[PDB]
Amino acid sequence: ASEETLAFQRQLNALIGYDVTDVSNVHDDELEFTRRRLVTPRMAEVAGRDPKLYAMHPWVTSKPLPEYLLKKITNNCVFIVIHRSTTSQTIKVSADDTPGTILQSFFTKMADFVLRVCGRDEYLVGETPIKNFQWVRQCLKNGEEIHLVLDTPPDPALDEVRKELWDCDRKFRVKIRGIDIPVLPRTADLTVFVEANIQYGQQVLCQRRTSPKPFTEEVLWNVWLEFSIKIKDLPKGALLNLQIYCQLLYYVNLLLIDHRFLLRHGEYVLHMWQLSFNADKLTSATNPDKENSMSISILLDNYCHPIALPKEMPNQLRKQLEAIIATDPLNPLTAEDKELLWHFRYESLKDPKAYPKLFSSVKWGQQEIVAKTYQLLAKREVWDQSALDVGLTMQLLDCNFSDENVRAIAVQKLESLEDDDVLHYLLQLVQAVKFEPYHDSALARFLLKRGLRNKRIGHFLFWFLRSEIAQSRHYQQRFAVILEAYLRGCGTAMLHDFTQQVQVIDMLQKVTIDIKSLSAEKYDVSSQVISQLKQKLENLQNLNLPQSFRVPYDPGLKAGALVIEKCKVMASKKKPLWLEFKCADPTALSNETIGIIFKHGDDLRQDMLILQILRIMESIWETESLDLCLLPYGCISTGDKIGMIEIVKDATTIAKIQQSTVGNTGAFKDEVLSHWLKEKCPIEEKFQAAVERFVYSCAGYCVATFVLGIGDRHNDNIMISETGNLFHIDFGHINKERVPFVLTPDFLFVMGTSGKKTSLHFQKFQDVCVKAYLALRHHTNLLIILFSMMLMTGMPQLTSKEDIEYIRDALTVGKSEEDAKKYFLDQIEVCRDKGWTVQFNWFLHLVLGI
Ligand SMILES: O=c1cc(N2CCOCC2)oc2c(-c3ccccc3)cccc12
Repeated sequence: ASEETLAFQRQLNALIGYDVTDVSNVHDDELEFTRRRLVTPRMAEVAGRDPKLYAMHPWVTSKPLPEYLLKKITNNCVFIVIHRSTTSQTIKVSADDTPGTILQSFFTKMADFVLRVCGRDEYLVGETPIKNFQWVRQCLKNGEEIHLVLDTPPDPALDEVRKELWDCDRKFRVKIRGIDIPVLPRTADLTVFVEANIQYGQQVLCQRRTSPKPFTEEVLWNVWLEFSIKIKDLPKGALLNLQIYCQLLYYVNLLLIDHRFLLRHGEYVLHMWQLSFNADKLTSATNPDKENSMSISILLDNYCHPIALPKEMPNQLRKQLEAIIATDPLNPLTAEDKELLWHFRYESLKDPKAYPKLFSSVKWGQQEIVAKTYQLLAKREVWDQSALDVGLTMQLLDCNFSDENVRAIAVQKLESLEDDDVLHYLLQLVQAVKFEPYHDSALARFLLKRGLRNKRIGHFLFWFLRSEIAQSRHYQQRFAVILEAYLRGCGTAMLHDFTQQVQVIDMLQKVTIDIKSLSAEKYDVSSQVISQLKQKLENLQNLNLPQSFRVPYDPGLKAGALVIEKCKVMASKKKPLWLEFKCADPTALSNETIGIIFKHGDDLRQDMLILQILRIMESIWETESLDLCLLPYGCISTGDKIGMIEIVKDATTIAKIQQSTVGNTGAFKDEVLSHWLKEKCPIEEKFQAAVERFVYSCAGYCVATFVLGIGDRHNDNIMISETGNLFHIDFGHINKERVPFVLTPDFLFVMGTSGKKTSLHFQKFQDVCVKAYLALRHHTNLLIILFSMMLMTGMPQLTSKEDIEYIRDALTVGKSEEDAKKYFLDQIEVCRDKGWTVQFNWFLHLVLGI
């Protein structure tokens, strides 16, 4: 109430990018209600987290040491280098030593502090073997030395937190007064009607319409729509989905039972959303644009105040039930399916992998059945004792499930995840909040909790939520609330860092878009815009631009001043900015700059989402002991059609390589690529390792790009580094010739296949591909749900079942390893037939605008 907290709220909203306090666009107090109930889990988390380990955010894994890593360590002994002001000595110890033992034994080698990584804010502290430290492992895989500088621990005082019924059997019914819209489309003579639906888990319980009338600024009806489902049957989380067809054009939703288990009555003037299926169609939020959006007026039974108060087998038949429990996640169920599935509730409760199927066979539209379902969840021994399955858990948090308890059990198994895992899945869990029927939920609380309990998670949770608040008006309110609750308990240091980051970004957002303004339809990096570019950075770098700030996609990296010289404007289409900074950390064991790219034009949430499935993929290969050398570079969506991207050093586009050894034409030489790498690394040893890198990097992207359904793209959207690593890029948007994945002649060439014959490295390729293509099939269900969620919360279009199903054909579900093994190796053949065919077509399409 004072001026203190008042100003505090002011800045909080500036970091969120939305005024959470705002109450102009709401028909109830669910938001504020949610802000208050979060205050508890927040404070409860702040108090329970050790200030020390928290301030140092140790990054560890309790997973085994992979086969490819176990291969490098020589008899439980690793070499590390410790630094201290010019002084540098190497000490080899067992991979099982504790960071304390590394110090205790240190003091007794040469005649209070902590071991940090040189150039990064990464501390190796805690009761864990040095082998369980991600950094340590990263160095091993890349075959790099482990240089650590001994300095003083960060004062855990910098993370200080500031001062703090079922008897109304009457049928349900709702009256539609009329829809209103200030202006209508040019093409007149239209017909429209209101379709009122009783939704739940995306399935329709009941449906009613109105008499189709001509389309005009005002279209009254004053018609009562009486449904069938009794008020006693309305389940918590049911939505009254009101829609309008002309084709569906506008839609709006409203929870029938509020956050207090009360019914909904009274008059309502809901401002609808327009349609350009997907997460947005499910939002309870109303459209803020009240001066241009279509509105609708309704009325709910002005009754009293109802309150939904809180609560042997024929062997052969079995074989039938099982055939369902073993059915892929995409194949729907039939009448008999659910009926047969339901009847044997307790028998289907013995196998976890059946829950998704079982719970979707429930008639939530019947109060009786719901009550029984909960009786089932009473004895969850079989579930609570089951081993966590992220795949399965996810399946319960999608659009198909709107029941609190059901979803709550999924969230309940997530609690079992260690910080390392929470980070692999963070993006998808954050996107899953969109399927929650209320703003306050088990999942919303779980993200808050885990964010406040670890700085890394908290860091990415900030950015992920922030991207949705800045771009999504459908969910920003709910997300603005979840963020606030996080910024109110992350500490004063993090609160400060986020400020520096937001500041730097906002200042670079202006340039990025102000520079693109000059020439857009014709890529011509003017000689004047070059001087005008460096010049703008000059104004910013004056004293308003934060000297130092953490790189959003790589929190451990601290960026300093801008190396204005190396900064430029890429001669691309959307004219992105190529910036470079110095590493703010003076203990950095190098001088290399930090490259960051700012682009406008492409939706960077897609790239974000895509790069994340990749991380998961690499992780999956880790379990099956495999390394494909993917390079999922950092990418963060910051706002509408804009964000940053990590810059991979010593890397070039595969097209530019052909456009230099040949020219700006479509004639592609097969030996060009190899000639490039050879002259890049004269040292035979490097070239010998660079060629093998390609073999793996190339294979790795071929499988991932295929399963994801994005293997067919131009040559310019693909890169290779001077170390031989090939990696795809720019995932903005993605009768004729087609190809499964890019495996051009110049690639095969570098593998030995100078023509259409087998080779040494080439055989290694096919061996690794198939090998990785199988490692992913073991996680078919996990990929299905991910690919499925990604399309519902990452694609502007109204993706359908046909869209998701592709993932099922790519993974060849229902087949044996043999059939699948050959299937993949044949796709590799489809590429051997096209050769340069496809690439040449992409050249005619993009370059020649044909
Ligand atoms: O999204 C993108 C990611 C990248 N990357 C990935 C990380 O390392 C640096 C290159 O590069 C892009 C380029 C580009 C810049 C310089 C040279 C060639 C191409 C043009 C347009 C979009 C992207």
